[PDB]
Amino acid sequence: AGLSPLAWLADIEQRRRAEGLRRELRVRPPVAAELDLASNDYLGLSQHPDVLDGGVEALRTWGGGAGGSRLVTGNTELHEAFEHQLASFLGAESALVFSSGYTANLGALVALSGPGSLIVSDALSHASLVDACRLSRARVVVSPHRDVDAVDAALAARTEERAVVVTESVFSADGDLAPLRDLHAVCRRHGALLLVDEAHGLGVRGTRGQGLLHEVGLAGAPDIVMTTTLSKALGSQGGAVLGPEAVRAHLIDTARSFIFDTGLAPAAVGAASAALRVLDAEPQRARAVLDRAAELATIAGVTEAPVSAVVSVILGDPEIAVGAAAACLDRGVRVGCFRPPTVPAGTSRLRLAARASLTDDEMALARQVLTDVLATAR
Amino acid sequence: LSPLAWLADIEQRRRAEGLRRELRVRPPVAAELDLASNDYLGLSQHPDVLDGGVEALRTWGGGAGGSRLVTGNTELHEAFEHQLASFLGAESALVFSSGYTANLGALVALSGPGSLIVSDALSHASLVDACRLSRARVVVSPHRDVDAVDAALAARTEERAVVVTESVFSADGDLAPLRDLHAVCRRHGALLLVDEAHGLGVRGTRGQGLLHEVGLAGAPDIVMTTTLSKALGSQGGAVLGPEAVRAHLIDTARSFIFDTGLAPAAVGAASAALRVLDAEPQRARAVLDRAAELATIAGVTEAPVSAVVSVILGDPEIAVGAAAACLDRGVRVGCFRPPTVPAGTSRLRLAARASLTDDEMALARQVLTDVLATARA
Repeated sequence: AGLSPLAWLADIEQRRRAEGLRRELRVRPPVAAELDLASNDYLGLSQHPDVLDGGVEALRTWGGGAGGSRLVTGNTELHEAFEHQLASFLGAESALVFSSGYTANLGALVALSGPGSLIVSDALSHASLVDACRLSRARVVVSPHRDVDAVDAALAARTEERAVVVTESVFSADGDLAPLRDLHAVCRRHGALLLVDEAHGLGVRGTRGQGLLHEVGLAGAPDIVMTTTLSKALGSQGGAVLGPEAVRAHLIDTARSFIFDTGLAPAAVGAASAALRVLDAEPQRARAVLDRAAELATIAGVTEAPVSAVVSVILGDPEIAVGAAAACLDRGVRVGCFRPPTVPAGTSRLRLAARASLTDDEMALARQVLTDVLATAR
Repeated sequence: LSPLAWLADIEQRRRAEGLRRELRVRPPVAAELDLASNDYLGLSQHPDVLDGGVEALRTWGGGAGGSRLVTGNTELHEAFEHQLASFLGAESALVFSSGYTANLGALVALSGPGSLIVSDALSHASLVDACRLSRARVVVSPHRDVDAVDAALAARTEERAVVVTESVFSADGDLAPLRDLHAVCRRHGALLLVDEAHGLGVRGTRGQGLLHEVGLAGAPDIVMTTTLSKALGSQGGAVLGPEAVRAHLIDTARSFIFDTGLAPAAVGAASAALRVLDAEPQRARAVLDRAAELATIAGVTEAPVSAVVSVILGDPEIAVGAAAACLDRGVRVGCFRPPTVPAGTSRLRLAARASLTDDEMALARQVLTDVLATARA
């Protein structure tokens, strides 16, 4: 009877189901029956033939895994060729790929802050960045959403020499845009570093999909470090940290989620290298995902044009919000559903994620389904 | 200029002390005999493993497309999880993007505030990071000290307690006293969490891990973590245990929910490797044999219990020189110095692989005998 030490998991499940928060998995078949407006495969590249070719060619050339840490034997010519390709596309001096976006965020923020330093964090930050702040062992100040003045005051009063301001370029919570130039003006005045996660800007912002930093003209600044994922626009798996040449050499030397991980599979690096090749050659994809989002905003009754791929549809009640998500699926459309604790109380919503590859008949099914489901929920 | 100019001062201090890491670049045709990778079964470049990855890539695409809690959970993910749990003798399995996020997700989600973690002093970095993230009260126990764990559990004020250890420790390659530890957890009502990244494919008569080997597979009070990137030649992590544990991690583990979920190519690769190991249990026995063979070469007196042989040189610069003299003669070996290993214990690491041939061993015998006899004069 080793029942006691795991019996508390049952009480947590009762309480989670009591508040209607218990998350479960659905299982997706290879040929999907239902239109997907819930993934973050923004450019449709996960199943593009070129992307299939890149992963397979890497896989046959290099194997199924890196074989070990990049600090021992896992660093291939493929890894460094992609790092050059990504950095050049993004306008950065250097790039370093991690096994995932989550470990890229842990690795970058922890190694550039650390004990005795200050981190200024946005209150709506992605969980990967909140965990990083906990792991850095730095002193952490959390500012109101996109409150540049709050950032200014926190930096001006710090006794710590080194400070990192952390933010998303395109926020995963709401899809709004970070005030990158203002935030950066505050950092340089205070000698602080600016860390920017462009997981939702890459492939989406910029006229050629190069991210919000590039778009606002901050790409390559000596005091800006960028993180991104390879699993959204670039259709693959992995994380990446980008910035000055010294940052890469620092992460190799001290970032714990880089040294003591096995490092990104070749097939994922090959896949993402092809996907970046397609984006570079078909930059209209970054514009189509923004266009489809706008149509999704109009459909959903959102009056202001979306600046990012994902549309938020504030239903305002959790059971109503979940109810709408379930009715869409039954009608052939898989949509995203955020309820507390993900969003504040009373702001339960659907997320409609645009993809560059959406066709006109698929949008008419989105018009048909979302209109009917939302008009009932309304 | 200001906020990153401090990195140059860190580069000066690190390089002056000879600890500065750099990344070397590997060609598709390796130039050297490789004794530093943890591809224990040689399955990363195996034809079936390559096929399983290519087939997963063509059927499903290059990535999962999102977190498994939204649209990334494929039939392939859940088929490999069933395949793995059956092989391991566990009730359930859940695969992560890496062994590192598996360790964060399982330990943090099963401890949390108001709980107690008893951690082994030689714990892997992914385990150290988890304790920092759990916000539990963390007691670090002396290495494999069952009595200290018992006393720590006996005096605690927290109702829920997790004793965390690796089955095969990454530091030294020794084995955890799992049967003794589990009796103590049972006496005090604690959960036993075991990271089997270096036991999978290595311990057990069929490579099923140390937990399986000692007869503790499937226990209601044992949670297991492992990686898919060592023996199974791929990418990913996995947490295994009772069904309620999988359901809990899906519901609360942040490094599961808010990561994108393992690429199909990695799952297909790993499912193919698990098939070859299942069909070739001799691959597990062979890595211990090759390790023993490497131990005799190196002058190590006790037979290895894991794949990687430690060769203690007690001098940092000597260890660095020995690895360089090995590399220059065509052999890649591991090189560890403080603060990575304890002070006074700078060493080489020689990782055995099931796919090592007797001719590669003859080159290791000649080069290691020559370098080591020079380094221990």
